[PDB]
Amino acid sequence: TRPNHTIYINNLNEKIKKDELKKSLHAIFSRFGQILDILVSRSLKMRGQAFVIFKEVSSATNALRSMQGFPFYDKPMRIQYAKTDSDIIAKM
RNA sequence: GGCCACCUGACAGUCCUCUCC
RNA sequence: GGAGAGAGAAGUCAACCAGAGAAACACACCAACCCAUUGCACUCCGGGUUGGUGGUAUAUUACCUGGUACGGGGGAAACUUCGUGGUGGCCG
Ligand SMILES: [Ca+2]
Ligand SMILES: [Ca+2]
Ligand SMILES: [Ca+2]
Ligand SMILES: [Ca+2]
Ligand SMILES: [Ca+2]
Ligand SMILES: [Ca+2]
Ligand SMILES: [Ca+2]
Ligand SMILES: [Ca+2]
Ligand SMILES: [Ca+2]
Ligand SMILES: [Ca+2]
Ligand SMILES: [Ca+2]
Ligand SMILES: [Ca+2]
Ligand SMILES: [Ca+2]
Ligand SMILES: [Ca+2]
Ligand SMILES: [Ca+2]
Ligand SMILES: [Ca+2]
Ligand SMILES: [Cl-]
Ligand SMILES: [Cl-]
Repeated sequence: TRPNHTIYINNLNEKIKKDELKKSLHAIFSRFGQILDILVSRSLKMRGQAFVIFKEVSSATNALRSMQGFPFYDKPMRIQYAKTDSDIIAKM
């Protein structure tokens, strides 16, 4: 898709608690640039995925290109740019 | 006076519907 | 959103008033487990089983304690003990 401030990540272990998941995600993604927020929900449709919103697109492209397949709670995570701007980015 | 089913009421943390703020 | 009024599921209960008073059943949350889900969101929220916890359910309907009204039976009397929402089928 088009490069975006937010990266879409799926194929995440569904047994992991939300706080635990957001925390690990920040730990392994913080190095690419400031992270504005990370949305994770365990609802039927949103479980196994998470949105990581970066402050700079350049930071999103870096994380995407460098963490594709990263081992994570026993599953190789899949990453893509989000199809649409996350609200906080669109509302600026 | 017992046991089972249906009747009919009392109770009305869910659900519906209507009015008011 | 709050309040209230109808309708009313589940479940328990039965003459009348009242004190005391559970349970059952719905519902909500949490945990474990099972099934389903590879899903593009930004207003929360899939189903199942087992267990735990919760509530102006701080209720009431059982159980108990007081009387009321009907009926019985017992007292010489001053009174006292029992019973109590409709049918059909098995039964006493
Ligand atoms: Ca964060
Ligand atoms: Ca959930
Ligand atoms: Ca008005
Ligand atoms: Ca009924
Ligand atoms: Ca009655
Ligand atoms: Ca009472
Ligand atoms: Ca009580
Ligand atoms: Ca709630
Ligand atoms: Ca609810
Ligand atoms: Ca699975
Ligand atoms: Ca699919
Ligand atoms: Ca939106
Ligand atoms: Ca579940
Ligand atoms: Ca469940
Ligand atoms: Ca209670
Ligand atoms: Ca009471
Ligand atoms: Cl969680
Ligand atoms: Cl979130």
